[PDB]
Amino acid sequence: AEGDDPAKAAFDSLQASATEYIGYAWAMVVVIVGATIGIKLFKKFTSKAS
Amino acid sequence: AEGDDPAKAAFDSLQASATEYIGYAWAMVVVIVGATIGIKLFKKFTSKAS
Amino acid sequence: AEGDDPAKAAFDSLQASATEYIGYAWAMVVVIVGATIGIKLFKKFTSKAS
Amino acid sequence: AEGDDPAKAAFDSLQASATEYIGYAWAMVVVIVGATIGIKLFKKFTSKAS
Amino acid sequence: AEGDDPAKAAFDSLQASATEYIGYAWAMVVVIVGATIGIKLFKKFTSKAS
Amino acid sequence: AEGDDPAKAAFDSLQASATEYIGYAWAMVVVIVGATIGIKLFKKFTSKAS
Amino acid sequence: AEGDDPAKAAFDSLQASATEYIGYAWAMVVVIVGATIGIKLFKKFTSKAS
Amino acid sequence: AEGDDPAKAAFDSLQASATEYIGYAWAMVVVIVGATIGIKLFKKFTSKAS
Amino acid sequence: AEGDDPAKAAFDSLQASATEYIGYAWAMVVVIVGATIGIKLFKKFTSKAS
Amino acid sequence: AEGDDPAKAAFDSLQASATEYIGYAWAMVVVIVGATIGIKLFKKFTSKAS
Amino acid sequence: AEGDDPAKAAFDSLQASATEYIGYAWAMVVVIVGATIGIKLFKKFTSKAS
Amino acid sequence: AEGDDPAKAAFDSLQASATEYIGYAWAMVVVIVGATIGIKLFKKFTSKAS
Amino acid sequence: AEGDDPAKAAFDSLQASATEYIGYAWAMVVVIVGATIGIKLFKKFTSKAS
Amino acid sequence: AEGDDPAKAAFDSLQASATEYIGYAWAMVVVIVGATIGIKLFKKFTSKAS
Amino acid sequence: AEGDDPAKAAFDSLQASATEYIGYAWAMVVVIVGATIGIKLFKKFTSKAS
Repeated sequence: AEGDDPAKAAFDSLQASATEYIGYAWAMVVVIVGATIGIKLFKKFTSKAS
Repeated sequence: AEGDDPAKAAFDSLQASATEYIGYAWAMVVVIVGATIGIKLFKKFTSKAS
Repeated sequence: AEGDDPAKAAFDSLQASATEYIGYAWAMVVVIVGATIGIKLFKKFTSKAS
Repeated sequence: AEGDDPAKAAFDSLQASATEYIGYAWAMVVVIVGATIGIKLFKKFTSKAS
Repeated sequence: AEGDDPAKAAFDSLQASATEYIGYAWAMVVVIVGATIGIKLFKKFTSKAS
Repeated sequence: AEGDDPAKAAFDSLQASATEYIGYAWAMVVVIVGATIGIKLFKKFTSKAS
Repeated sequence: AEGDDPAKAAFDSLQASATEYIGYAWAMVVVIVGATIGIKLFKKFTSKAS
Repeated sequence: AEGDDPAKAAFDSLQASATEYIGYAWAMVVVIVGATIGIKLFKKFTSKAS
Repeated sequence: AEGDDPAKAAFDSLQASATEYIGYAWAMVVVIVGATIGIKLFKKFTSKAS
Repeated sequence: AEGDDPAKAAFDSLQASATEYIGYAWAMVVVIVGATIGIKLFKKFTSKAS
Repeated sequence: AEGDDPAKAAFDSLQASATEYIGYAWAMVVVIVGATIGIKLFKKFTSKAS
Repeated sequence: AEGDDPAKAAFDSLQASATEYIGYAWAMVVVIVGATIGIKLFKKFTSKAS
Repeated sequence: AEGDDPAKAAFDSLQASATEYIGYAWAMVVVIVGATIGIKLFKKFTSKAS
Repeated sequence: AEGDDPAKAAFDSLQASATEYIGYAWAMVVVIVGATIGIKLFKKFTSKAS
Repeated sequence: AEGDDPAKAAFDSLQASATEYIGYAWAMVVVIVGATIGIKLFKKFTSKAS
């Protein structure tokens, strides 16, 4: 009871932190995927010309 | 008999505590996996564009 | 003979007690392992997405 | 014998749980694959036009 | 001789028990692997569409 | 009776002390585990990029 | 009481130290992950060319 | 001389007994390892599917 | 010598078992690959029509 | 000198035994790897068809 | 304090080293990617001819 | 009082000595860990190539 | 003081030895990684052909 | 010094062995890649006909 | 003086003996590690095929 309470809260904190890192992962991939959509679009143009 | 009873109960308490920590583990991984599903989804979009 | 009989019985009692504690160990690990099976399952899902 | 019986049952429970998670994995992939079939179909149309 | 005989038998019992737990491990993995074969199959379909 | 009472109390004190040290152990591991969650998160990002 | 106080403080010191080492771990992985993001980016370019 | 002879033989007996227990250890681990080879094999199949 | 002989044989048995599982892996992949050859053949027909 | 000689030889024996077990490990992995080469070959065929 | 200082510096050194290895990774991939850009360019020419 | 003073000082000396040995432990591990960082880096390169 | 000096030097020797073994680890991995770079290069060629 | 010398040599031997296995890996991949070049060549012919 | 001299020499002898046993430990591990390098090499081949 008493010992594990501070630990439980510590875990809540760690989990939230984990959520922040995760948000950043989502954004990073946002950039990578933005890149893939645009470049793939250039190839699309190549096709229109062809 | 008499000596081990308080010990048995103490063990019940410890086991329940263990159950709490375990619930938190399940949630943490819930976040991590949520992250993996979404990011993997971004890659999926890359494929659609390709 | 006579002296060691009460002792033999006392030992039987202690052994049974030991059996109780042992049952609790089995259960505790039941929870820990349940946790490992489920979380490992989340990772499994990550793989399916990947 | 006696000690391992509760453990055996606990394991049966854990295995069934595992089966539930697994059903969910199958469904998740059902959605992902549904997505791949439809999008790939759009590309198919591109071909018909070409 | 005399002392170690009950011990030898006890060990035989423990070993058999161990065999039961082991059978359950084999089954658990049966489910996990069944899952992997089916999901991997969904991905296979994605490929056929592609 | 009379002799063991001061001893019983002394033991209560020692046990409480033990509880303090234990709280500190919980915290220490809080830091170590926080570290493991974050670093493991970095690896997670590596995967998203991959 | 009296004996465990110097010990409690010593433990506080050790925990803080542990926090320093941990900061360094975070940075090290910062470099490793930076590396993974950039190299994975090179592969990305390979794809654009392909 | 005379006193230690019965003791020497007793020791020979004990050593042989020890050899029996040891044979059982070898077998137990035979089962555990058999389990590890088969389960690891299931994972291998997962890979073939992947 | 004497102790390791039963172990050596046990290992021979385990290895053979491993060979069985392996045969099954080969077959499973036989089905998967049969599938890939036929479906890829359908695409081939699409090409003939095109 | 005198006491450790029988021990030295015993150790030589144990080391050789260890060498036998090791040979078996090499073979086991021979089978596992044979499996991986062949199955990976099936995938290779899938590629040729694709 | 005193003990962990030499350790902290040692860690700084190790981290820098890690940075060197990392620079080399970046270069290696520079060559691999240069290769992919040029070869992919040859394929591009094939297309122009087609 | 009088008897324990030389003893107290002797203990101070022993503690300092202990501190020296400890510094060496920190360094030893510095080398081992340096090794792990570099080798793990080689594996990292393997990944970049892959 | 006097007793721990020979010990300190012995430790210096052991640490240096450790450094030698470590150099060998670095080289071993040099070979393994050389292998990975070349083989991965073969796969690269497969891609150029494809 | 004296103890680690036989060990150093043993390590040299192991490293060389490792080099042999590695040569075989290079060859294996030689066959696989030869296969990919030829088959990819067949596809090339398909193109010439088309 | 006089009594401890035979004892000092006896200790020298024991220490040397200890050195022999130690050499054997180094060799044993030589075999175990040789095994690990080769088997790990087989896995490496699996990767090349993959």
